[PDB]
Amino acid sequence: QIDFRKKINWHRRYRSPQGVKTEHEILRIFESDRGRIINSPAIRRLQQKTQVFPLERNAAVRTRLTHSMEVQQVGRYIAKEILSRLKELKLLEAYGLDELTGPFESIVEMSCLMHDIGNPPFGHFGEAAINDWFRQRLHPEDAESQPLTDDRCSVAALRLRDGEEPLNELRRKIRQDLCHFEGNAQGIRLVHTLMRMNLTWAQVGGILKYTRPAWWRGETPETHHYLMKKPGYYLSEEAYIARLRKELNLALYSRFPLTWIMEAADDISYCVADLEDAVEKRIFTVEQLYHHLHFSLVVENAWEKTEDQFFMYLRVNTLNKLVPYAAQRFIDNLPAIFAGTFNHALLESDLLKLYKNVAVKHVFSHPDVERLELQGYRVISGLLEIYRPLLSLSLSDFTELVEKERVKRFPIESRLFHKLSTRHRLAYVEAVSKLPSDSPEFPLWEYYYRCRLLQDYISGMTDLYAWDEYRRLMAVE
Amino acid sequence: QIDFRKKINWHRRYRSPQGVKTEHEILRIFESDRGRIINSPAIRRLQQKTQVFPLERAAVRTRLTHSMEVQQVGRYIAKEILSRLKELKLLEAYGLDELTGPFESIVEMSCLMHDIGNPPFGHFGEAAINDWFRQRLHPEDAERCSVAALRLGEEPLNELRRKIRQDLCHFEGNAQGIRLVHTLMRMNLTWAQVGGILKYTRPAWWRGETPETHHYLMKKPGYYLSEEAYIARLRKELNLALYSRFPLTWIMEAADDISYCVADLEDAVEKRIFTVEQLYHHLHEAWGSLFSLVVENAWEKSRDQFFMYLRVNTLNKLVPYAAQRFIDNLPAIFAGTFNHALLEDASECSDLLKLYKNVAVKHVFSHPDVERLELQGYRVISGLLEIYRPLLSLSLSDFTELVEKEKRFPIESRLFHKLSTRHRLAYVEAVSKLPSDSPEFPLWEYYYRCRLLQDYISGMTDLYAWDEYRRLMAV
Ligand SMILES: Nc1nc2c(ncn2[C@@H]2O[C@H](COP(=O)(O)OP(=O)(O)OP(=O)(O)O)[C@@H](O)[C@H]2O)c(=O)[nH]1
Ligand SMILES: Nc1nc2c(ncn2[C@@H]2O[C@H](COP(=O)(O)OP(=O)(O)OP(=O)(O)O)[C@@H](O)[C@H]2O)c(=O)[nH]1
Ligand SMILES: [Mn+2]
Ligand SMILES: [Mn+2]
Repeated sequence: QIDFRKKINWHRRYRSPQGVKTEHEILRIFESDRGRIINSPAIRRLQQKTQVFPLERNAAVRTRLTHSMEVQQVGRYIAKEILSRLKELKLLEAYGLDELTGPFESIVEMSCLMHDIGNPPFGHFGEAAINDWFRQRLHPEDAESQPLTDDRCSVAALRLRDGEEPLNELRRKIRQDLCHFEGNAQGIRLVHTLMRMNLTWAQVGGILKYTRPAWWRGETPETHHYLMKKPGYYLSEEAYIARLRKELNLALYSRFPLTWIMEAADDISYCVADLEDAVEKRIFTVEQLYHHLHFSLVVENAWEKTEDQFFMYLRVNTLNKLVPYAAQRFIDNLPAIFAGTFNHALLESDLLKLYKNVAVKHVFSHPDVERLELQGYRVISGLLEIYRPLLSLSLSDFTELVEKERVKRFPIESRLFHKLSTRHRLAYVEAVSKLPSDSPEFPLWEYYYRCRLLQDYISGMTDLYAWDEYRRLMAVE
Repeated sequence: QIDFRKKINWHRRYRSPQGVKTEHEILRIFESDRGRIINSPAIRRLQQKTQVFPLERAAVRTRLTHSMEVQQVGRYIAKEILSRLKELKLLEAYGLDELTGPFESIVEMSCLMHDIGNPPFGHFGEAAINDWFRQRLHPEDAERCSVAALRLGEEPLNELRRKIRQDLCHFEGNAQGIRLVHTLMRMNLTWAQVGGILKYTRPAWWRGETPETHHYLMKKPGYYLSEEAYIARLRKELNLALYSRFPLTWIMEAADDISYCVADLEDAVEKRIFTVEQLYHHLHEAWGSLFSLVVENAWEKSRDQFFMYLRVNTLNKLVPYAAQRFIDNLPAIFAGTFNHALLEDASECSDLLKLYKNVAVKHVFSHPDVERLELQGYRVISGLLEIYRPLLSLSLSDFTELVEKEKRFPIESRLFHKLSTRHRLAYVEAVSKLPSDSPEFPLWEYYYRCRLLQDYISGMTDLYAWDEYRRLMAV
């Protein structure tokens, strides 16, 4: 049976609120989360990360922040609709939402704002660059089978030792997980291990969009084929997610009920924003666009009601038709959505597919846009190659470097090690300290956390900072 | 007597929603406003406009990130006012039982839009505009003016000259915000939403000494001579007395007062002007009291942890105080006549903020880098104005000819085209309305032509204004 008291969990991991709390008391807990997220540097960093078009000095353009802000509005509208409908259906009290009314819309809003928090500089091409670079170091293709003699993996510790070990399973997991960087998973890593935000279990649940472990090697089960689409969390966060699952009464590979809303909100916001920016950047006129789109109720109607006015009314019409649909879909499939087992999105739609198609054919295909995707990949690929010496080091050597911060045998490695943000470096120390040194899997775990350290640093950079750092360290600035 | 149904007005200026509406129907009206504002280019432009420190390559606050943080304080205050009103059983009594959401939504959007009308280099962009216009049409004399039409034998027409001369030298971001949401952006927001962004009630053209009764509300200019008619309708629509403020503005104001410096001290430590320790010391220098309760308490938890707990403590003391102040003075606040802020001087609470202001003034705003940017900004805007001076130099017939057939004026034409269509349209729209036969027609035209230029400049982002200066300087 459906009881949102069981899902909207107002407890925290560390220094947790306990006891019996008033409707107001619980409200203030969730309002504290809002403050944490809004005043977070991780969120301020988004105004420097780019959405589609590069950041200009004529930049009426959207950034990851302005877009995330617009998604937050869609999410609010959807949640507000789900609740207004549930109230009309007299189900609000029946589902336990009568007192958790505000936290419900607040969780959705903050999950929307945070939905792009772990994306790396250059987005899909920053992801590409990281995975491709790590793939060429520790070949995960080789670990799927039995320990091969020509194991291409360069990391001596991570090479599969010849029919000898179940320790080989850790190697498989480490090799695959490190080649499966995903912004979604990095977001969980970031909110927990890195930013140490200490959000409520319910708030963290909302940003777990996928349930596939990064290290996953097989083909996802038919039952959860959709929820396991992309990796949702890393091998480092395995334990955290395992508690989150317990705290939110989630089955294995089940999603948090509210995530379907943030997802739907994201689906609506996807292109419409970027077509508005394409007209601004002058790729085409509002007229030219109306032609490529060429349904009557949304697009034609908005054209009749010039530049800002068309998009203001395209957005309105789109929302006024899609928001109620998503809200209805959610209520209609609430049993499965509640269990976290529902294997579809709220909009599984043709109107959105139309916007996607026009944007793909005439905006994401633009030479300027495709030349930043090429450049971005070069930058991140370069950056990784610059810090390669840290991963090249032996455990004893790297350990020595972490201990007496400045080492004389390694001048370059020391200097590069200091470049890494203290927040990430701390997380390494903290994680590696927890492991038992005597353990045979200790060197395997250390290398994993050392790689994770580097991935954390790079993904943590803003688009511009990564570009600068590349040019500075290339000795061209 | 206090009935928020009368103040939370969900009607629009153009193609207005009409009739009897469900709680849900009214909700969707106010949610449409949110969408309009959030997806507005005027709001996206804020991430390019600077709050204190220059825009670097990143963790620093821009006008947008700050406005976003104010929005949170405003939400917290409004949410408190409503939780308290509910406990007092007054929610139904004040008509707020159904307008519960629009109440917190109006506060939130008025917070995001406080700063929207601010020109490129803030108080220095304001400075540059007013000083430039002051040296053209001397308003001191109307209580030297180069504009032949605007120079004062006799005439009551002279009163328009006085109004035009003072109004043009009294550019204010707050007033520009009203101009921008109405005439320029043409956002078609609800009357209630517009009410929330009218922070001051003084007409820009005002020359006298503000009446003692409204001395505070008339602190700075709240609206221009061009928006006179608009405000007159807004006043009617929101049942506001002359020079009275919208009830909810006191909340956005209080939210703004709290957010003021704390943000910038956090950024000063980031930019490495001082250490958290150095800061704790200067705060001590400036003063079991509120001080121990907020600052000392936050330092103990830490020795980001310091600022996280400074913010929390500050808010947990100030938010309920503001909420209480608002409920306590609700009759006057509702009438719009209340002549104080929610956190006014006397209070120990106000003194905590004054402390943050003092530390930031002495060690942050006084920073050479900060001051360099201020000097530079003034130079840019001053320069930019001087670049477009030829448009204001033109005779009415000549300028009119230019607006019509978009040859004798190559430079003026080209400069006229540089002006954003949105502002140029607003000029045409405004000047078209005026009766040509009228003797005050040339006076009105010049006013709108000047307003056109002020709109263009203030409309620029910090960076765009800097670029445009260097481009037009042929560098
Ligand atoms: N430059 C560029 N941008 C794109 C392209 N396709 C989509 N986008 C934009 O980039 C984003 C890509 O969306 P997703 O792939 O869903 O990104 P995401 O939501 O973080 O990924 P998921 O969370 O896994 O869905 C969208 O928000 C679009 O604005 C493309 O081919 N090129
Ligand atoms: N660079 C700089 N920034 C300052 C200084 N004093 C204040 N600020 C910043 O400017 C912001 C706004 O200051 P105000 O001009 O008083 O307020 P406002 O938001 O423009 O609105 P009103 O007071 O209603 O006109 C503060 O929150 C600070 O971030 C200063 O001397 N230099
Ligand atoms: Mn997105
Ligand atoms: Mn301010």
